[PDB]
Amino acid sequence: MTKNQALRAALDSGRLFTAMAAHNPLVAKLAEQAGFGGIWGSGFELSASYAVPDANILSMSTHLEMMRAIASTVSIPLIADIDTGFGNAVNVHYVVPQYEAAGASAIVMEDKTFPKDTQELVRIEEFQGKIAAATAARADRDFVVIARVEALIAGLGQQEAVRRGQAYEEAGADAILIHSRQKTPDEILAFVKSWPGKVPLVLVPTAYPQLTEADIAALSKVGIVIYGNHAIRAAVGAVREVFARIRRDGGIREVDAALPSVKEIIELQGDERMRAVEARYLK
Amino acid sequence: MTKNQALRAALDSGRLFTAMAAHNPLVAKLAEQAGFGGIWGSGFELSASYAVPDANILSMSTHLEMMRAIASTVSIPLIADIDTGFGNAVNVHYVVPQYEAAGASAIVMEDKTFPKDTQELVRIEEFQGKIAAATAARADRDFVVIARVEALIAGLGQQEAVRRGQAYEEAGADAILIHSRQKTPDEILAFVKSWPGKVPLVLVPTAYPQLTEADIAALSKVGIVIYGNHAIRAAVGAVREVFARIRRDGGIREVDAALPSVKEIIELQGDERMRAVEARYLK
Amino acid sequence: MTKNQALRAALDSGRLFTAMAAHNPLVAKLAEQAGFGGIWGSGFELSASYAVPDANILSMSTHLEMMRAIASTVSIPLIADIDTGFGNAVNVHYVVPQYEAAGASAIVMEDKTFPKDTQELVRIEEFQGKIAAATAARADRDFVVIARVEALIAGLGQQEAVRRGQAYEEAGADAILIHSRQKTPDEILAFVKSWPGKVPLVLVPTAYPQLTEADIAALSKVGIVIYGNHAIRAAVGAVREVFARIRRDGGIREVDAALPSVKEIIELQGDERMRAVEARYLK
Amino acid sequence: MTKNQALRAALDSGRLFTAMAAHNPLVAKLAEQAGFGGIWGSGFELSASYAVPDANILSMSTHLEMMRAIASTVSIPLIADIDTGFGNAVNVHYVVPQYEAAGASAIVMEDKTFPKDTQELVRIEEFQGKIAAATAARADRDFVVIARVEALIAGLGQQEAVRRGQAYEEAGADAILIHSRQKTPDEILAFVKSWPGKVPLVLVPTAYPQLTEADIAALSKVGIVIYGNHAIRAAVGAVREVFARIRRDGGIREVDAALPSVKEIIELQGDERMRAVEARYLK
Ligand SMILES: O[C@@H]1[C@@H](O)[C@@H](O)OC[C@H]1O
Ligand SMILES: O[C@@H]1[C@@H](O)[C@@H](O)OC[C@H]1O
Ligand SMILES: O[C@@H]1[C@@H](O)[C@@H](O)OC[C@H]1O
Ligand SMILES: O[C@@H]1[C@@H](O)[C@@H](O)OC[C@H]1O
Ligand SMILES: O=C([O-])C(=O)[O-]
Ligand SMILES: O=C([O-])C(=O)[O-]
Ligand SMILES: O=C([O-])C(=O)[O-]
Ligand SMILES: O=C([O-])C(=O)[O-]
Ligand SMILES: [Cl-]
Ligand SMILES: [Cl-]
Ligand SMILES: [Cl-]
Ligand SMILES: [Cl-]
Ligand SMILES: [Mg+2]
Ligand SMILES: [Mg+2]
Ligand SMILES: [Mg+2]
Ligand SMILES: [Mg+2]
Ligand code: NA
Ligand code: NA
Ligand code: NA
Ligand code: NA
Repeated sequence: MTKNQALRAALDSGRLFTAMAAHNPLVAKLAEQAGFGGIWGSGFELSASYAVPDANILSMSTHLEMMRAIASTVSIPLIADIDTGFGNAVNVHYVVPQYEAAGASAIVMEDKTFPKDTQELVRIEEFQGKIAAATAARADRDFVVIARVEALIAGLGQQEAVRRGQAYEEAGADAILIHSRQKTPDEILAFVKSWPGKVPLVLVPTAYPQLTEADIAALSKVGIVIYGNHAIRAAVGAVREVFARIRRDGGIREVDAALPSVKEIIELQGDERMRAVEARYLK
Repeated sequence: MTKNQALRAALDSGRLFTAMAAHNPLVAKLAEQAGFGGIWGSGFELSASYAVPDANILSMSTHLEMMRAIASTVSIPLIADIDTGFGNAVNVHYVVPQYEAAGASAIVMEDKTFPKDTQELVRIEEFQGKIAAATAARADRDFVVIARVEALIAGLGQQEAVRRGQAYEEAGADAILIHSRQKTPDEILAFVKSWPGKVPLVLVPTAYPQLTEADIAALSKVGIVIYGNHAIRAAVGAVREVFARIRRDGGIREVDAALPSVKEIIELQGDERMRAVEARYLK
Repeated sequence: MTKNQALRAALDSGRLFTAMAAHNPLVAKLAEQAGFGGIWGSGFELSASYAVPDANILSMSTHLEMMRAIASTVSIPLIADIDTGFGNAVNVHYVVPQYEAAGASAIVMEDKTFPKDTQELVRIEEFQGKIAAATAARADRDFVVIARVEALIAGLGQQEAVRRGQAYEEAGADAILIHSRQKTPDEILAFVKSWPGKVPLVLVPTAYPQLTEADIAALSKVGIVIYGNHAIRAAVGAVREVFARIRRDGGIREVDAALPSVKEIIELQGDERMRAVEARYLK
Repeated sequence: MTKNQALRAALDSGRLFTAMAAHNPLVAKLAEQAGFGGIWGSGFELSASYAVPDANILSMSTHLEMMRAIASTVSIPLIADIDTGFGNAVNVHYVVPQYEAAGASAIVMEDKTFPKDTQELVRIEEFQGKIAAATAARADRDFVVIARVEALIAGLGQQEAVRRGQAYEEAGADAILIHSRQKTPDEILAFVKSWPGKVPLVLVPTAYPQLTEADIAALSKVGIVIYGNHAIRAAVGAVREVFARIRRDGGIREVDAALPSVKEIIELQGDERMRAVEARYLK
């Protein structure tokens, strides 16, 4: 079963699929080993690892090559964040095939205008055209196109958010990712209740840690839950703490015992496989 | 004062310079903020972040571009690990100028043969030629060339290790990095005592957490101490733990409070600077 | 004298500076050897060499790395085509320092909106902000910022074209590149006559081969003439012809004599330098 | 029929397959349009386009990404030059899957030692192990592994050249590429006559333009003829000539008529396809 079939099977079966953010292949491997359903190739986490704002500063190829390296490391589906498609429908058309060829099983594209000005969203018809270009360019029909509706964030209201969602589904979107920045999950939950479309919803509840997977499973219309930036946050917290301890203690004497050993990193690099290759082919 | 002058000033002054491993620019920024003297652009940490063995599997350009991204983020000197120079003296000659142009203040090159066979080290004269090619290719004489002696690891003994160190210094090496895999730091300390050369020594005491910076400062001949892989180890430990907690709890309800906030990552991405640029130029 | 000083000296002296398009470093080296004043790092020629449309399909990093490779090969100034700045003023701010660090002595940025819709140009004030962000981000004040006015191409008329030119110069543009698609050079020449600003003009007269350098030197207000796509055209013509001859003749028997020899390519690769490095450092 | 099946079908059918060198996708497209059977992703042509010696100076990723861009442009098989495998059998194992995933239908790997010293070839058994690692790592059994024997160039004689060829075929090589630097094709033809193996031979007769395809078809044992560097030579000759004419004439007045038009380059960039995408999806 291909990774694309696996993703599709999850969406079609009604199971709740979980995806975790990853800013490099090692983190993606740890996510797979932890049991998540898929990897989220987050633009926010990649730009954060590079210490640059998440505002289309990183090159498209830096993200695309990272997607390729992650997909060649894990056996679970990869969902790629392609922001606004790096341009208009023509750019979308040329970019989607490269993400599919890099091994991603899905892309997430949002309806925000690019670049930011001093409208917040692109016209409904313009975005429908971008979604249609994405589904036209894919080679494997199992490849998934997810349209991200930013109407709530833009402060446009629930009625406009549902209208865009329905228009994107009409254009060929396989799932709709709806996002909220409200303090409470009231807004998001009201959208889910009102959602009239046939395709599944995708939530990124980073702003609402109180919404557990059990709470989300209770929402039959949601097919995917994404943990949007927890890997980079976990890494920053531990690195910052270990660096401060080394500088306070003037060394690694107290900190070494608590860290994973060098041998554990070498195993995560796939040393066992390398050992078999060396044993059978280094002659 | 340029980063290269800063590094040189540290070596020449007699202060003990500390450098921390970094596998991406964010980690490098956290190292700078923590107070380390320099960043170590570790090939072991970069290959580990890609989940591939540290055996010249990653492309030279993947490491070189990472060095460029780290140097454009931090204000402290960057020491680049270039393994065996990606070839012979001709390759060294073409590669060193690219690392210098990427912003690194020093390179570390070791005398192991490449690629591994089924001798362990290259001939003394061959390596002298590689060091000479490195110092000939550098543009800024302040740029530092560090020769890494692997004779102890190769099991060749102390006398051969000192002989190579002296031969590399004669060829132009600005510092000698000596490494041991022995369980106890006895071997390393005996080498330091016996070292007759004029240039400073560089230690990577990952195998001896008991050797503190105070213990190393007591070794007048050592000018640099490098923490070789603690960033990737710290990151792996926290990521693996947070991923397991999310999967055990079926969500981020218990884990979110402990993590650095999204706002802290956005500040680390340099949002303040981005805010000034937006305020003054988005019109 | 730095490449940036060289460019500046040309602009300030009143000499007419010539720049030739190059899609790779070899072509750039041939341009230098032929005697041109500078290299034009054409987005049209790079996208053509990749067989993709010149419509922001290539990644910014593919062009930036090509600029780096060209600047490390030639000793004459490189003028980089950065299209619309890969975004708004914030993107311009983050991108310009990378082009300067790659070795380019100037960038050319145009006032077209990106991406294309189904207004043609961005507002005058928005572009002024992008030019100001570019000149604020440069480190070396000798680095040159050239603003390309597309008002004539957009069919907006001469009065609006001059107004934008003056507004961009007010925002800090060091030169104004004005372009025409009219069949005859009447439109372009009328703009030059009317130009009231103090900075030099830049012409890309690809559409008017009848306008010679002597004709352009006669235009005191023009400081740079760029040959926009002749390298890729020359290469396509000869390659296509040699390929057809080989397939017609069933071999290279008739064609080999006319081609430059393998020895000539090896010299262009800088074999002599490589021979000195081998002789002095391979030991 | 996949590109790999197409290549295999050519080798198995007994037809003589022709492959032309290409240093970028545009040249590769022109080769396809001219009628060649396949593209040769020459390391010599790519390093020449970058104005650097063909001595493993370019990064492996620079060549691999170029292979990816060429394969996504042409519909005919691509044969990738991977030099000595970028290391030993372990490196070969990690590299081959990346070339296959980039779209190449075959790789060519030679038995020279890397890097050059002050033996010329690696031991027969070491190379057999590298070939075995290559055929073990490929996913599609149709993917072709070509072993290049440099024994004649090394001055080791015909008997040793045939012995290596047979040993590499025993290790799994699908074809043997044999090369000569002798002035006359006597040496090469004698090798072909003596060749006792079952797999086809591959010739790169750049040094013998007198050996036509008809002469090679007459050699039943040769299954592929590669034109090794004619694209870069043709391009250099025309570019150098057009640049000299522009500088002599002080303009493009005399040269423009002879060049392919801008409209022809735009068609080669695939503008027609872009026009359909714009018409159907830009809304
Ligand atoms: O080879 C893969 C292994 O590394 C892991 O990810 O589990 C599934 C496999 O297909
Ligand atoms: O701009 C730099 C700042 O970001 C930090 O790293 O401290 C020193 C500065 O030069
Ligand atoms: O080294 C350079 C040489 O290669 C050429 O381009 O002419 C000027 C020099 O600075
Ligand atoms: O789409 C391809 C076309 O562009 C050309 O190369 O011929 C064969 C096709 O498969
Ligand atoms: O980048 C992300 O993680 C996102 O878009 O949610
Ligand atoms: O890669 C490293 O960190 C090293 O070489 O010590
Ligand atoms: O790309 C070019 O050559 C241009 O913009 O003129
Ligand atoms: O690089 C080449 O073209 C070769 O190896 O023949
Ligand atoms: Cl990372
Ligand atoms: Cl990374
Ligand atoms: Cl090219
Ligand atoms: Cl190229
Ligand atoms: Mg994102
Ligand atoms: Mg290392
Ligand atoms: Mg352009
Ligand atoms: Mg080659
Ligand atoms: Na990263
Ligand atoms: Na990394
Ligand atoms: Na090119
Ligand atoms: Na090229």
